Amino acid sequence: TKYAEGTQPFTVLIEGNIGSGKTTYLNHFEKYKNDICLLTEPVEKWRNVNGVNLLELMYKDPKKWAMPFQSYVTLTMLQSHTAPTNKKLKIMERSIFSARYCFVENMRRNGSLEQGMYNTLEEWYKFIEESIHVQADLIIYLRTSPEVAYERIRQRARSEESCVPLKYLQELHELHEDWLIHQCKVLVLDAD
Amino acid sequence: TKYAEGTQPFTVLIEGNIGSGKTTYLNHFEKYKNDICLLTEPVEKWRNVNGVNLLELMYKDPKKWAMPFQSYVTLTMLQSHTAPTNKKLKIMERSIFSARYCFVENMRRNGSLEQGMYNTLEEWYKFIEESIHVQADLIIYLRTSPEVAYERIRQRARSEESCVPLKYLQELHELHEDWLIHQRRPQSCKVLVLDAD
Repeated sequence: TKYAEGTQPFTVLIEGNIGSGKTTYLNHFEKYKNDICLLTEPVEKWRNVNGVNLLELMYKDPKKWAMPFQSYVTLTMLQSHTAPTNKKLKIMERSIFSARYCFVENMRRNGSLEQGMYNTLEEWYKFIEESIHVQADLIIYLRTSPEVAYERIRQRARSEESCVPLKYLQELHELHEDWLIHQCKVLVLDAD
Repeated sequence: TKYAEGTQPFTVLIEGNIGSGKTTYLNHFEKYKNDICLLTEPVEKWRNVNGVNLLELMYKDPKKWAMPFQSYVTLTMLQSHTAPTNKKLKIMERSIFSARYCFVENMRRNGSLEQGMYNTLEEWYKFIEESIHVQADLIIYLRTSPEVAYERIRQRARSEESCVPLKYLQELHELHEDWLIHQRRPQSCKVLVLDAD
């Protein structure tokens, strides 16, 4: 009855903080393209929504753009979670779950999302749950300490997500921990 | 393959401008409750989103709340469009289509929705189209002139849409007309026009 239900192979979700080495980790699977459906985070979609860079606007003016940005993230995630494939294995960077439990909940906490906007997103999440199939068979948590994550971010000659405070990575770290450690199967890796 | 696909009976959508007499029209069908699934516009949901009145915030500060508001409307409409029922006939006040083609498009035009937010809603609409079955068998257009509607609005008790200016009702009228008469928009399903004078 749910959309995409029974159309998806064994699926693995790569979860981790900003700067936990997810892009790096996923580069290793690229030789296996032909047997593995391999979906990196759709940052490029977020940067170019018919010309508008949602990601930037979100980092620039969070109180105006958090709602639209997260709405869109959620869409692009669903678009991945549901994309048809012939391959026997599917691997995604992040998921609708990280969006809901980490990033959105964090924007609510530090006050960038007003309660009214948050609730709108949350009613959607509830409705998505009932109407779309999001296949999820195993999560690989690339665990790290906020401090180690900060390093990388700044090492990387880089761009958007680039300009985040440590307190923010701390807050995100804790949310990932609440979701992944303190309570499908979770495989924790030390990415230090 | 789409959600709710083949779970829905013959569906009628009541479209019309603000103040076109939809609420009045739909009161006539209330004696038939037992045979007819009857879904009025979920304004009460929009007024109480865990305490927050999106509808008000939207009319007070459109540039901040248009995006969240419409996103929510779209959700509630889908909730109606897909709600299970045993009845042989389903009747909705407005639809996801009026939301997309009239109200959202109008908020883009008068600049309350930024291009960026508009685009987000639009990408959703496209994805909704592909994944969630929206049953629609006949639309009943309660057609009126902006002036008659503006007047009907003025006679009623106050809150919310009351201070919608006539120019706004004009803009909305034309968008409904484009959609349901001039048929400038991608819709299938017969249209039955009624003179709501």
